[PDB]
Parts: sequence; C-alpha cells; structure tokens
Amino acid sequence: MIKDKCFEGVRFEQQDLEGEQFQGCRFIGCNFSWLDLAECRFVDCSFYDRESEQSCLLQGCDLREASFLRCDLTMADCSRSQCLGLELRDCQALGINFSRASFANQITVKSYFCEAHLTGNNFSYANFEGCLLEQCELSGNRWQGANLFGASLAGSDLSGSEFGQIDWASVNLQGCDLRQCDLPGLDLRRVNLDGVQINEDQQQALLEQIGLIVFP
Amino acid sequence: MIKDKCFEGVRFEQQDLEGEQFQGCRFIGCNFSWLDLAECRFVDCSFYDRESEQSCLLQGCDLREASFLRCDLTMADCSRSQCLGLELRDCQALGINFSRASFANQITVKSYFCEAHLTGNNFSYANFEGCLLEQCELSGNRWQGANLFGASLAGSDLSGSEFGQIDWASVNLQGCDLRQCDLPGLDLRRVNLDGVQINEDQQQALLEQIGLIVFP
Repeated sequence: MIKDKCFEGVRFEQQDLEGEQFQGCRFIGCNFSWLDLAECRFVDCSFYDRESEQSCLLQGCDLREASFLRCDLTMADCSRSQCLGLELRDCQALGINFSRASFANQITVKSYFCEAHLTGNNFSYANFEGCLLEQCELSGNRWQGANLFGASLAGSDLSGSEFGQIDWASVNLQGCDLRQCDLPGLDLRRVNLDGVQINEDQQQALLEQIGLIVFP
Repeated sequence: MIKDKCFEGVRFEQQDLEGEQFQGCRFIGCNFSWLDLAECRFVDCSFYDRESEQSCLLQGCDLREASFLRCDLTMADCSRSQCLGLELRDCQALGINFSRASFANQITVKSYFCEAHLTGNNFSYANFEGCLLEQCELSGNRWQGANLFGASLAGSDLSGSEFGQIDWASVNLQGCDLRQCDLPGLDLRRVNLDGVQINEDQQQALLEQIGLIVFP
C-alpha cells in the first residue's frame, strides 16, 4: 500500500510497483510505459498536473484487471495497452488516449460477463479510434468530442451515457444498451441499430429525425 | 328521384340520368360509360349482381362531385373517369378499377380543402395504379391487396385505414396521416415517411421492424 505520496518525473521500473496498491497519490510527468500493471489498484490518484498540463505515460502497459477508481487520468497515454478486464470507474479522463489498446477478445464468446468495465467517467475528447469495446460495461460515461471512428461498441452497455453529436455512422452499435442516452442526430436510415435497446421515451426523437410527426 | 328500380343490361344515355338522384336501385350489367354523372347522387344502390358476378361499366364518366353512399360498387370499372370532388362513403368496392382516373389536380394548390372524399369503403383488391390521390380524405378504408403502384397519396388523410401488407415503397406517402393504421412490414430504411403523422403507440412496431428492442 502506497499512500499519499508525490512522484515527480519518475520513470517507474517493474519492481517499484509489483502488485502494488496506490491511494491518494500524485504522479506528475511519470512514465509507467511497458510495465506489467495487471491487478494494480489506484484510488483517488492524480496522473495529470493541472497547472503545468503534464500528463503520465502508460503506453504498452499490461492493464489487464487493473483498477482505477476516482482518478484524474486527464491526457494519459494508454495507447497499445492490454485492457481486458480493465476497470475504470468515476475517473476524470478528458483526452485519454487508447489508440491501439486491446479491450475485447477478437474471439468474442457471448455471455453476461463483461470484457471490461469503464463506468461513470468523463471521456470527453478521448481517442478510442479503432478500438474493440465489445461486450463491455460502458454506462454513465461522458463522450463529447471523443474519437470513436471505426470503433465497435457491439454488445456493450452504454446506458446513461452522454454522447453529444457523435459520428454515429462510423461506430458499430449493434446489440448496445442505449437506454437513458441522448442520441442527437442519430439517423435510422444511415445507422444499423439491430439488437439495440431503447426506452419508449427515446422513440420520438429518432422518428422525428427522419421527418415523422408524432402525436400522443 | 328514381327509387327502388331494377335495371338489367341497360346501356344508359345522358337524358336517362341528367342531374338525377337514385335511391335503392339495382343495376345489373349496366353501361354508364362516357356519360356526365357530375353531381349525380346514388344512395343504397347495387351495381354488382352477387349470383352472376355481373358488374357495371363507368369508363370515362365525369364523376366530378358525384356521391355514392352505401352502394355496392364491387368490380365496377371506373377507369379513365374524372373524379375531382367525388364522394364515396361506406361503399362495398372490392376490386373497383380506377386506373387512369383523375382525382387531385396537378395544379395542387395546398390547403385544408380535400380534392375528393373516399371514406369507410372496402377497397380490397382495388386498382388505383397511377392515381393522384393527393390532398384527399381517404380515411377508414380497407385496402388489402389493392394495387397502389405508382400512385401518390401525398398529403392525404388515411387514418383508421386497414392496409394489410402493401408494397409501401411504390406509393408516395409523404405528408399522409397514417394515425390508427396497422402498418405491417413498413420499413423506415426503405420508405420515405417525410411529414407523415403517427401516434405514439405506432412507434414500437416501426422500430422493431429494423431490429430495435423497445422497453418501458
């Protein structure tokens, strides 16, 4: 357990953080890249220095079944990380980069077990370009300005997310739970929504988008 | 007023029915073709013999502002007829033929005044191929197996209609009131529904058609 410690400009080695739990820690411009962070736990930790805008590097990290809870991961570089079983909950993640990060197994074996759990996060202006976020728990996130181009969210729970005006046509939504989501500009004629779950109060916006006039 | 009269195999001339009103009359294999029936009025009349299956011919008739109320117009040939202002209310009209009949004017000056009133009729297996049924009152009709190929119902009121499974993509439905209609097999990815009016309770069936799962 590493508690209430400040690390500045530190390039972490594997033995520094092997199986370690971090609580209340601050990482300023630290480099964790290509380390095995599997099953690590970070709670109430900051990885972004607000005054200097320094971010941390976690490129190519094994993040499998790692857990981040209420952390500031603003501008964190998680590109090329292994993220199967990653848990990110209630984290500030503005601009987080997951380009080339693997989440779901290409051999998706359909069940009610989630392949990852990213809930309650701010993912505004994040980069999930090309990512396979299939059969994941992804509810309660904010996604405004996020790059989801060529990504797949197939089979995922997105309920209660705030998307803003996403390029809906470039992301696979098949089988998603989109209940209690704003879906502005989503066009049924242009976007495949097979297996998609919505509430009855979401119907009217979708149908009006294609020119229907809905009455009580 | 001509009342309770039977006409067998009569080829009608203009003098016979000029500005005339018919009640409770029977017409068995009669020819009205090419006559001016404008503003003529038929109430509780039969134009179809149910044993012999003899129908009447009304090809190229002026039917402008004519009215047929509770008439049996089964298999009537009304092709090439003029029909601006025609009123058919509550008629049995299985297999009626309106091909090449003119309803709405192409000089379609948009208002809340209907070009024609056809309500409460059985139009099952009718032929309205090519017809301009635009800005018309067309409610409460049954249309099962009707040919609506190349027709326009644009701007018309079809509410309370029973359609069965019509070739939805070959008929113009823009601006139509489709409230209280069962709309089976209507696919919003393939059918322009711009300006169409539906009730809230019709949304689920349209959405389910394209793969969505609607919950309370």
